[PDB]
Amino acid sequence: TTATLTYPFHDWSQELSPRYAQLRASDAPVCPVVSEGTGDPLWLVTRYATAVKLLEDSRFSSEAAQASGAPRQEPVELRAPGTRGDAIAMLREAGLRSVLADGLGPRAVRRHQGWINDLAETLMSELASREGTFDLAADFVEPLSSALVSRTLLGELSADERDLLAHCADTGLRFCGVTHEEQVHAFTQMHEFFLEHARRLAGTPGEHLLKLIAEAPVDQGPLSDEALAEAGSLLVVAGFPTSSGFLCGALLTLLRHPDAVQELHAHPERVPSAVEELLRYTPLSTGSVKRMATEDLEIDGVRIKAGEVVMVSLEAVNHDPDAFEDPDVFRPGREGPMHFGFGRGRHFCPGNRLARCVIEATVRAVARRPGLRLAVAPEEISWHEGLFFRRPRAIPATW
Ligand code: HEM
Ligand SMILES: O=C1N[C@@H](Cc2c[nH]c3ccccc23)C(=O)N2CCC[C@@H]12
Ligand SMILES: O=C1N[C@@H](Cc2c[nH]c3ccccc23)C(=O)N2CCC[C@@H]12
Repeated sequence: TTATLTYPFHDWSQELSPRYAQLRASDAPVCPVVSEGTGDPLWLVTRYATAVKLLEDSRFSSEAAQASGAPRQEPVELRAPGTRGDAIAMLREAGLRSVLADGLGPRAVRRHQGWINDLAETLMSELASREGTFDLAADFVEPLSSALVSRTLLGELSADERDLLAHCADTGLRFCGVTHEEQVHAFTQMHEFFLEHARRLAGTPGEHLLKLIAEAPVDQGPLSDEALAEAGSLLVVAGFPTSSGFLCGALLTLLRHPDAVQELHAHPERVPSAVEELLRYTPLSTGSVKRMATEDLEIDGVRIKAGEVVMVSLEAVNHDPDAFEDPDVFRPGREGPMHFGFGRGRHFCPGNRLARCVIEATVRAVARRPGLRLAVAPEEISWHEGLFFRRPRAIPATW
């Protein structure tokens, strides 16, 4: 341990590291840190106003910060050895410029919102018939996110396939708790799974994104097997632990705020505003979005050299009191500036409409059912240690 902070801050539960607020209030708008996993130098931004400037500046490149050899917070590269790890660009190069936005945008959500809301209701109606303590993680979030992944993303996976992909995601998308080789092997297993099965999965009936990608028109040649497999890996890493982690976290927020839930029960028209406040208030990533300077530049007076990587903690910015009065209060009626739960600028979450859809269905399922409560104190919830995307092991609950 030295005088420069190592990153990340080990805040694996919903309790955000106090270090973020300390850095926000310091005199440095951009703070040098060192990656615990690699020893690489990095910059860290925690103020909302600085983050807006960073994430809207085209001279900072997200893709450059994903390339092999970039200074990085993650201990192992987020790609199988020998692969590009460049899924969005490979789809763009094949001529599939829009298929991601097409399969996740408003028209796609209109196709899926019915069964998603019906399934949220079916799952919660089943819990309403249960005795004693039930687990919202295993018996609500798991089946709902599994259906999302199968029906909207990958196709009809078997339970063995789903468990394999979920294990790969949890093992690879981690700062600690597993060996280096275990993490590299997780990325290899996932890629080889999609080299073997992506064509078959894209051919199963439905409208899942993997099928849309495999069946889409292309400029020049047919989409390569490597590219389709890279698409499968992207959909897993971007859609699976994010959705499962966020839905678990959002449930915990709701259970810890019964007054807010009672309000949503009385005023269902307020549910969309509650979804937005959950995206601000509920922490998800334990790391940061990041961008590489493509040329020497200045941000809030701090000189960044070409090739250096600047991180923004979305959690830190979402809890910035310069942007959100009483930032650590869950306040669905809040009328603050735009939150950072989906990022900002060019790379704003392309799945944001689908995520909002599933979050809303979950909030409505809870709000319609008075009496749901956490069965244990929030400090007794057990958290998976080191995941990029926070997730509790279980959410014990009763009526
Ligand atoms: C509540 C759930 C989710 C949250 C909170 C979330 C959040 C985010 C955020 C903050 C980013 C920006 C990363 C950056 O700026 O570097 C992002 C990007 C992305 N998200 Fe979402 N996401 C969620 C669900 C999903 C789902 C279900 C999909 C389905 C495919 C998805 C697909 C993507 C992709 C492909 C990107 C990368 C965009 C790029 O790098 O240009 N996300 N997400
Ligand atoms: O599409 C990308 N975008 C960014 C951010 C990101 C979005 N979702 C992620 C999930 C895990 C890690 C990073 C991200 C990224 O770092 N990428 C590495 C793997 C996917 C690729
Ligand atoms: O934890 C991470 N977060 C994403 C960005 C992100 C922040 N919040 C998110 C929410 C959903 C998806 C991506 C993000 C990322 O780029 N990473 C590189 C290595 C660690 C990993």
